[PDB]
Amino acid sequence: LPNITILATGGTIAGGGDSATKSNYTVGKVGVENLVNAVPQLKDIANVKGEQVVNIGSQDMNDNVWLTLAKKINTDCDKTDGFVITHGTDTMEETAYFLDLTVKCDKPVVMVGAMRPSTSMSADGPFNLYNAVVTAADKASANRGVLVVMNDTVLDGRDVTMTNTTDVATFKSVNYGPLGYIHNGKIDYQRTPARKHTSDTPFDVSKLNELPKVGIVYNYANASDLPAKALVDAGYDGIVSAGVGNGNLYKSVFDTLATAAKTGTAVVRSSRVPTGATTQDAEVDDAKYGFVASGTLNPQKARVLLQLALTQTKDPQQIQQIFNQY
Amino acid sequence: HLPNITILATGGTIAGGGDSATKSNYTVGKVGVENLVNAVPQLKDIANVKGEQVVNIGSQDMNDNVWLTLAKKINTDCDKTDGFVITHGTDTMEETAYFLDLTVKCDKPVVMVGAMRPSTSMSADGPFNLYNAVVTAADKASANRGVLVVMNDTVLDGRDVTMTNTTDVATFKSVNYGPLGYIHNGKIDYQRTPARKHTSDTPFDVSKLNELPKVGIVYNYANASDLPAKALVDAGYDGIVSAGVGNGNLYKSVFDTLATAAKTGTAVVRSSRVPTGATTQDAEVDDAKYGFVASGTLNPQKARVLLQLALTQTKDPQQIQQIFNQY
Amino acid sequence: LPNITILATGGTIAGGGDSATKSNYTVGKVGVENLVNAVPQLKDIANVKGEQVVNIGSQDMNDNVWLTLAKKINTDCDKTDGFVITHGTDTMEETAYFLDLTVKCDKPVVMVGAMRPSTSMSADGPFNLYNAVVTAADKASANRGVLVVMNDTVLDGRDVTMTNTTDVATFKSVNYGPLGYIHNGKIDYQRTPARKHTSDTPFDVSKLNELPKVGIVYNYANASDLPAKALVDAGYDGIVSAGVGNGNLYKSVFDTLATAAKTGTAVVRSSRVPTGATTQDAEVDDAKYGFVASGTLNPQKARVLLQLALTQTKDPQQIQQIFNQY
Amino acid sequence: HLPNITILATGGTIAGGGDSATKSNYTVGKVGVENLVNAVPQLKDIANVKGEQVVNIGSQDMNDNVWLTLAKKINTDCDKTDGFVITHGTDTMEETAYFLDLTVKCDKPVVMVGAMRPSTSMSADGPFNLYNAVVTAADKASANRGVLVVMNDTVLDGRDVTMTNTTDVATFKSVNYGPLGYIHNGKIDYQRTPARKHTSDTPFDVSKLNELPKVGIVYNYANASDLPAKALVDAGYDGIVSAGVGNGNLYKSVFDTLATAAKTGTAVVRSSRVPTGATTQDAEVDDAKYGFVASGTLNPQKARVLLQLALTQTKDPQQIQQIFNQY
Repeated sequence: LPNITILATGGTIAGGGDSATKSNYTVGKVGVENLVNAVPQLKDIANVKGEQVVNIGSQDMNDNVWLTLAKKINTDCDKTDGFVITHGTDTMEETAYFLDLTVKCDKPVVMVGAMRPSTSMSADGPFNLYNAVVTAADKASANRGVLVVMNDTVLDGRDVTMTNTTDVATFKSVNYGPLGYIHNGKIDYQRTPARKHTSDTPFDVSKLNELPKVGIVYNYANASDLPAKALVDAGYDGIVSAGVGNGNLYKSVFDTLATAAKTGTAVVRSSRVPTGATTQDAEVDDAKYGFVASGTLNPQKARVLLQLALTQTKDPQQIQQIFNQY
Repeated sequence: HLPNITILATGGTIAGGGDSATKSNYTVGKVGVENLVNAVPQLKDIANVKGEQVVNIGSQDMNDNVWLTLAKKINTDCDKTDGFVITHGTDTMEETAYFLDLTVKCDKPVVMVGAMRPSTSMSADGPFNLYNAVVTAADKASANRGVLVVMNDTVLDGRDVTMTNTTDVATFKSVNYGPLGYIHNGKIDYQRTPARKHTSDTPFDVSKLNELPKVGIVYNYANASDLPAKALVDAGYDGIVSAGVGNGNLYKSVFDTLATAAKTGTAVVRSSRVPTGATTQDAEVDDAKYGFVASGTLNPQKARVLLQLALTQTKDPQQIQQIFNQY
Repeated sequence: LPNITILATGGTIAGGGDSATKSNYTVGKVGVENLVNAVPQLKDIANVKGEQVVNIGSQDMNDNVWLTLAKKINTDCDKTDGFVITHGTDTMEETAYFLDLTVKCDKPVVMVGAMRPSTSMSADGPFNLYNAVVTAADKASANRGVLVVMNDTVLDGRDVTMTNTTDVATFKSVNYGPLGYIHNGKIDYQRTPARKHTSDTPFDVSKLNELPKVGIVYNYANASDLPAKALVDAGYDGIVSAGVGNGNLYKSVFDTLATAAKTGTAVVRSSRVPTGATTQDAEVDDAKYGFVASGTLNPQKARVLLQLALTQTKDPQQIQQIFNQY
Repeated sequence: HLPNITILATGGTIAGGGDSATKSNYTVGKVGVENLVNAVPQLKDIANVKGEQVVNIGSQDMNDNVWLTLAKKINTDCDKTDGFVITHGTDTMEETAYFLDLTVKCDKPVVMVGAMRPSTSMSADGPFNLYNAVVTAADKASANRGVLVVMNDTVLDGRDVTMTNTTDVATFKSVNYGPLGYIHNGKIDYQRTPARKHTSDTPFDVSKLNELPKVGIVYNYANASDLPAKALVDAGYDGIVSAGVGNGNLYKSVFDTLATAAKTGTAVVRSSRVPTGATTQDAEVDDAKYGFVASGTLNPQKARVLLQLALTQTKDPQQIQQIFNQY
């Protein structure tokens, strides 16, 4: 049996309600030890070692946790055959993409969560954990980048996102589809992500204890410029725009971000629309404003890649080339 | 013997052009309503069409003043026509549609339409979209359904309709509760109507209003700044909508700022950046303890529309939560 | 607390394998009392009684069980406040539509199953059954036709279909959307079906012991006319065509069906395409041939309505009017 | 300095038309490949296009003869051109695409295209679909991805592509594993390629083949007749595909007819009427005991293509299962 390390961070998968009958819950109260021997069947497919990194709801995920995870994985790579990270669902898709760019281990790294409390009727977390361990154990999972395993599906860390606030089936790679499906402890892989990931990216966080400051502003009818201005006034390194339609900006936001970009703030146009690329060549002259188009990266994904691009360059053309390769 | 249909034009890519039929480049102010209407001569087989230019903007620059002008016009002119079609940019068409759905007192058909391809592009979607919009507005079965959006041969209620994709001609969907009807051969089979209260069944009356309460939206993500939320509180915003993570959760620092603002009277609505599903009561956030409101299926930009209108009526969070359960 | 009757028919919800972590299972050997006390929380929301009607896999569902179920619901309507029917997934969409057309009882009738057997890790059956009893107990559920409740969702019996072979979230109302979502035992209903159902249909099976014979033929490139001919030779009352695209037929199948319709066989054009109407006024002049256009009914749903239509009329124009109203 | 691109025309609504732009009615494959081309002058900006008419039929009448003809012509003319577009009806485009995906030995781009609206209708999709199909066939990056379908600005692999909606312009989706890339402003960002073996990586050779093994499809449902199954068996079909219920299950009487056929030599594949997901092994059916093959993600019309070609190599059920695990 392969050795698999579980790195725990908290989440609904470690968290419970007063009741199985009721929807209410508190996040990340169970330790990884307790999580693992609640699924005795993991012992049939791996030798599982648990380590607790942090124990938070993922709605409070942060750069320090990210840097701890990436360095822990890169250091401990030769000690184990694969990793599974137990994590809250709310921001699993951001951590997954961060790790997808910063992990240099080409062994399987699999993230997993639960949409129901571990005390709830028909709790999803047990079988999710089991399938995550199946994926991390499968020799075919290597060299695919950092993965998310939810609802019997293996999803790439770059495309995966949430489709629904509560559904057990919420995690989907909404633009390019999944990599494979898990049935009876076996995976039929038919896809791998063509974007460069893991050991094929320049991003190296081994000596970083903080990341560039990147905030996200929303566009909508009558949008205030005050959020954008607040990030500019604090000296943020970059701003991501959650654009309306194909990455478009409300006029007051457009003005503020055009000004910021002139003074060297990196600006990435993404979209609040859940699927499709924010393209070049549409209504915005990105060349002229010094903006970057996010492509299929949603706002929170574009934040991950922009924070990391800014560790290598402040140059908008070079950042755009980063957004075309990773 | 054909219905009288008014077109209220606001601009949008439907009225927009670039220099090549086969390059994506375009701008939005290009074609007036007269020229828009005359380019689809098949309209005169189904309706007597009159066109009025209300504004001419990209809907990325839609704003409270345009909403108020459109509601008051539709309400004032209800008796002069059999139905209304509004040409509009796609980017914020879902927000305008919900604003009209809550403030229009006319129960004749109001249908919104736009185009995901410019008028000059090969296989331009705007002509057939506008034709189907006029079909919808002329169908007496369209009445009493609220304000509608018609795109890609589908009839969508103004509450649930939203964009699913940045560029796809099929992007407009009612992602939580489905469409009202599909259009085939100029006929509609309706199998649904929205249960939530709309148009003449709301208390929202903008007839005397010249501005709306100030509501901002803040995004949640890992390591989110509280600076956007703090800037809105410092500017005296009447309400703030949180685009939460998962089931409407907030990053700790955002949470701390909004819990403080709610104590001082700021209306706070928790919604979700996740494109489908309710932001529910009775999950991780004790809304009754902080004075917060859960948005239900209303996404952040929709939640903004209803909160602005709620704040014309009340400042009490229990009353705003009741509005969010009924409209 | 309301009185809820569980009419059990078998299915995966009552199905079991040899391991929590192997996909193998069988149906048809586990009784309703086992399901009811796998969900002790039911006692918090209802006074439940279980009756075993049959114990089958729904792949073997048939006209006799349909007739049994409609009669029993219609007969026992006064004895309870609502019904839940436990049922296999595979043909749940057929039974739900039959009962939507034939039940005259004014109380909630809710169907439920499970995509994982009762023995699996993270079995979906217990919370589905709890949510189905919440649904049947909800006064707001009345007057909405026969319902299916799967994965925290209330689906109408006409539109509901399977979208995926294995996904717990497979059940969707793919053309018109769900009626309501369930969270913390509460439903927010925002829709009701416009098509006529239950006590508003002329279908009455109270004394029928069989149903007219209606079979389904599939269309594809180089399709054999031998399936269609085998139904015609056997004197079938009706044939449903799973059409290509918008209800189209391969030349040989069309010829066999145009002939059958001239002898008085009823022919409904439906589509193998899983969403969208088979329309009138496309490539097939239905009036010229004596054919009926299924609208949004998929082939197996079209068979349900065609069987019931033939209990009243053999007339093509009258059958089309039934396909326009139910 | 432009690629040479060959258009092979087969008919389909992308060629012919209704009496009207306003009305839904139409007749299929009445325009020659030549109308098609001249109808899109911008093709000359991106390629040197030459058209040949192979057949001129509605794709609801696609057949084994057209498949053989197409595969042989593409394998013959591979050396003469830089890539192929095939204009085809929508209705069975997904079966011809998998067929060519398994039989074409040319690793130059082969892209299939159609139109969900008649050539004569308002906002016809056929022109820009054809532009995009030519863009795909011209893009050096499209080589070695197997046979493609290009519809609604999306590049789809031949194996997974299928119809999702009877009439929507956006009906074509790779419903299990997603598209290979999206087309904007005439450029494609490929992020995927299919891992299943195709074109020159398959043993299927139709070059000397004037017919295919007989494979029929049977439908399952509540109270399913065994008479369709019995009929194909009586006619000594080489293969039967079951469109099963749920995860490839069969009605008792169909099960028993197909069990009996498999024990005497007939190749039996369980597929599913359910539009997504695999028909798996190790569910309710002991496939090894009955001599059945599980179709995986192949829907019944797709499973028929693969079973016919497998039967040109082998009759052995464990060998057909190996082909169903590999292509």
